[PDB]
Amino acid sequence: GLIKDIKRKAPFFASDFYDALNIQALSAILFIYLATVTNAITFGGLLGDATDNMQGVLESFLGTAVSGAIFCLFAGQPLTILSSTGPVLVFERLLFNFSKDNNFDYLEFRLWIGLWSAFLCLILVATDASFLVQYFTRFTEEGFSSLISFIFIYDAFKKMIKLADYYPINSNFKVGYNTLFSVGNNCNFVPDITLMSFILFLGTYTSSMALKKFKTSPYFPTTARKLISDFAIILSILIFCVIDALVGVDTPKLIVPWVCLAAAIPALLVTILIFMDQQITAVIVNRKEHKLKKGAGYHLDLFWVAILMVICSLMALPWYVAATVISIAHIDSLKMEFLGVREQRVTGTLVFILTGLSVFMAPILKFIPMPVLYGVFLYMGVASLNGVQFMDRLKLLLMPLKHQPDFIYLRHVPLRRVHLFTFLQVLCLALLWILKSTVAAIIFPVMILALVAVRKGMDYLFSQHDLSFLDDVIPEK
Amino acid sequence: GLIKDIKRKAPFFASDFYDALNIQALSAILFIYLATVTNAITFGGLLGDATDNMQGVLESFLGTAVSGAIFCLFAGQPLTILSSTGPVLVFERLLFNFSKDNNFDYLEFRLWIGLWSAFLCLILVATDASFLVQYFTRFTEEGFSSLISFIFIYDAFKKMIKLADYYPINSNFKVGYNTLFSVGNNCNFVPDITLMSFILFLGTYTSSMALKKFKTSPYFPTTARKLISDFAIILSILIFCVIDALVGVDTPKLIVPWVCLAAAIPALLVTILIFMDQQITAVIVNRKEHKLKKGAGYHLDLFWVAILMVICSLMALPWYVAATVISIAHIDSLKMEFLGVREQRVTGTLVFILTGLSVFMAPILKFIPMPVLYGVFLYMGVASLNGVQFMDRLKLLLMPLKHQPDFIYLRHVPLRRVHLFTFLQVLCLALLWILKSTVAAIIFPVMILALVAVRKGMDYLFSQHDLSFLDDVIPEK
Repeated sequence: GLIKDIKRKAPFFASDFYDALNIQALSAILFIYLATVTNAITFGGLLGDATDNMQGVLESFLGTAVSGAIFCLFAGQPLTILSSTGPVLVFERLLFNFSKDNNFDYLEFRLWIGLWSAFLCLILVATDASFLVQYFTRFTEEGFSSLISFIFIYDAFKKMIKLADYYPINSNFKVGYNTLFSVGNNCNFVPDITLMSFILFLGTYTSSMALKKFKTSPYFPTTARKLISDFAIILSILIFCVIDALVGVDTPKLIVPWVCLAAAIPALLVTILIFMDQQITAVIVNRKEHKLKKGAGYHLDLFWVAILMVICSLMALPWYVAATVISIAHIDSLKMEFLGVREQRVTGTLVFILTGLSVFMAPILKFIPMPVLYGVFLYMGVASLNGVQFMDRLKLLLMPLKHQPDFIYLRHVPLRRVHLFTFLQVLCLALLWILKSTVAAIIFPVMILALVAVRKGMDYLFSQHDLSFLDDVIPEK
Repeated sequence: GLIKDIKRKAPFFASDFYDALNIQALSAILFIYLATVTNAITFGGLLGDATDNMQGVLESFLGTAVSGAIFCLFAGQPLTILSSTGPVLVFERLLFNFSKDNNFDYLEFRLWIGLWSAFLCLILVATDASFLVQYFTRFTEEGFSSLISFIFIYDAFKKMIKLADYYPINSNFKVGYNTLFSVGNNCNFVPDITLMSFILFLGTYTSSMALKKFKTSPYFPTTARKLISDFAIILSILIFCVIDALVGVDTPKLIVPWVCLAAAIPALLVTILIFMDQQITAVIVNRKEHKLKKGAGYHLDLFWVAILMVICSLMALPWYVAATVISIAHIDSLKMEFLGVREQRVTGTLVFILTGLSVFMAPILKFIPMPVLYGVFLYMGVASLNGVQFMDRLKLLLMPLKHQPDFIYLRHVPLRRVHLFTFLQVLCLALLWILKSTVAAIIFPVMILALVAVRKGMDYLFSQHDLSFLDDVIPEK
């Protein structure tokens, strides 16, 4: 079982905490704190349909406070961050309407939804959770990484067109006094927030992507160039924090404070997706490209999420599976120069402690504008697909032929097969995009099992292949 | 005289017009048309203090219509563009106040100001106009090129802080009906133009500088990449033209339609600066870096500006000396790949014909926003100091030492002298900056003769020098 997994993760606990005093370890904490407290508040409104008051503190903060805290001590590379996700949210919209017809119970119904689903998860940690060596082999693991990035980028722009529809421009001026507002007439709609917002938003993407490319620019000293190429995101929030302060217009800103066996069959459903989400939020984090790691825990974290599932279910707290875009944005920061990454254990868990400090003099977090935080979402989206192999060939359709690729000797004669392979890979994303639009994400791995099905169709046209995992840069000499 | 100069410029007239059918020759016309009709309208307001009605057409358009037209047929590399400039404008503020105490004559006084100044210019074309080989030798000709660029960039930002002070933000909202405007109360000041304006302005600089750097990016076909890297500026105006159209807020936009001998001594003054402006707006355009040119006319253009001086003086039209930033932005466009530039004669003179077409269905030029045209000023400012030598060393103070310079063997042992030389060159710009602030630009070459004076002070610390002209890239092998 997980005893063979906990045996190799055990002799590293003292080696990690004394590896966490570096300066850039401070960078990733207050960055991802700003990401997580944004990702907490942006789902607290969406989940705020069902669970309305229930406490003198909003439960989505205290939920993600303890759930990552007990996780990211050590959980089999705890570089991953637990938070809430897409499919669990849309399921609870369904389950609230499935319990809107008064099946005697709603929240206590969710208990026996949550309790037996952990029990099914405790059977799955006992039997086997290992699908790596024949299912997720370098196709449809970028093919999901490069699709959940495209949703998270598209979720960024959607959260501002909703902002633009909440702050509508009058678009009729230069005359003067004809747009008085007053239960009034003709002018009950705001000016000049949304035009300010796209300055901050497009700025802090163009700022943050500039200071990361600043690392190669020679026009500053090197040992300070590394210090600015790692504090890049946080002061890009600070620069546009005070530009919001100088320009006296406001904006949205952060503001922080028979029953049982019928509950078996939806617990049969949620233990599928929470299981299936955990692997693909792990196999992209494992990622042999991220060189010189110090362990790979697949069972105990899946055992860890079952432990926190019953304490979240008992206290009416939302179920929390590992992240996919924030974790690959986490471990972007924690790396030297390639020469390995890290194994920092406190940076993964200080971010939940500072999340646990709910107020932390909340006026110090009140004058951060909300649209600058959508920009650092769009930076984490675009930078999440940096090192994937699939983008290096989707930008090869547009690349004319008399140019240089990377790998040698095995696809230089089938040049046309490259253009055929990625077009097949682009083709399956369009299926998964439009099935995400309908109600088919609650059955979540059906866009993964059908996604890995065409990997078996690839076996009918076979040759030598460097289209396989554990092999990213090969010098051959 | 100029007979030896007109003798070599004569055997090229038929060679130029048949050299003007290329596609990128169309690019530079409608770009610089948009620059010149902006530079006409932006001085027509400033000169609009004195000459108020005087015609059913604004005289600043028809002024720059004919004055570049008869010039840029052929005038000794007519790549330069005539327009109005700084020092002539501030002189006419002085002369209007010098004639505000009713010295019997204002406009007809300017006749005998203009007429004898041309007569003094006709003596100076007869005697000698050749100061090259001992005064403007690669120091203080970048030293003026890299200073008039810094004024033109600083003039761009100043024209929007004036725009921001004309459209002031209320900066007090989210409540609602407390800011009614009504001879009213508390709300007689506009919203949401100036926040729109900095989107267009910073955008069309970041857009235009991106599409010029697009030329090296492989992710598009090459023979279309050259077509987009030369239409870069004009459609960057078009892209942000329609973004202004979609976003329904307006902005400022383009909207086009005893006496004699006392007049000797100011005509003694203006024939200094108009003479002195012409050389430094020519020696930066001559520029042996711009390889493989086909002539160098120094006398006949100075004879040409005297011809148009009397027709401008007779019709009450402003005096028009050659440009310094637009001309180096002109000949940026007209170049192949380095491999020479051009000798196009119609592109320099079609731009005044289209300027001469004043209306040209002026509603087709009415919905171009004025703040996108300040952006293409700031692009022409920053790109004017591209190839200067002085910026390549002012960005060497910030460059730490274990790095690569360009030239070999003569300043690699005096590394410290490089840091001393440019600091001396930075020092004289600060003198010229603060003397430009006071009333010392009307005596304009006193910041040039004192500028070339420290070139003689350089002779006391002499060695071998590659700090000299006609020598820019040297392979030495």
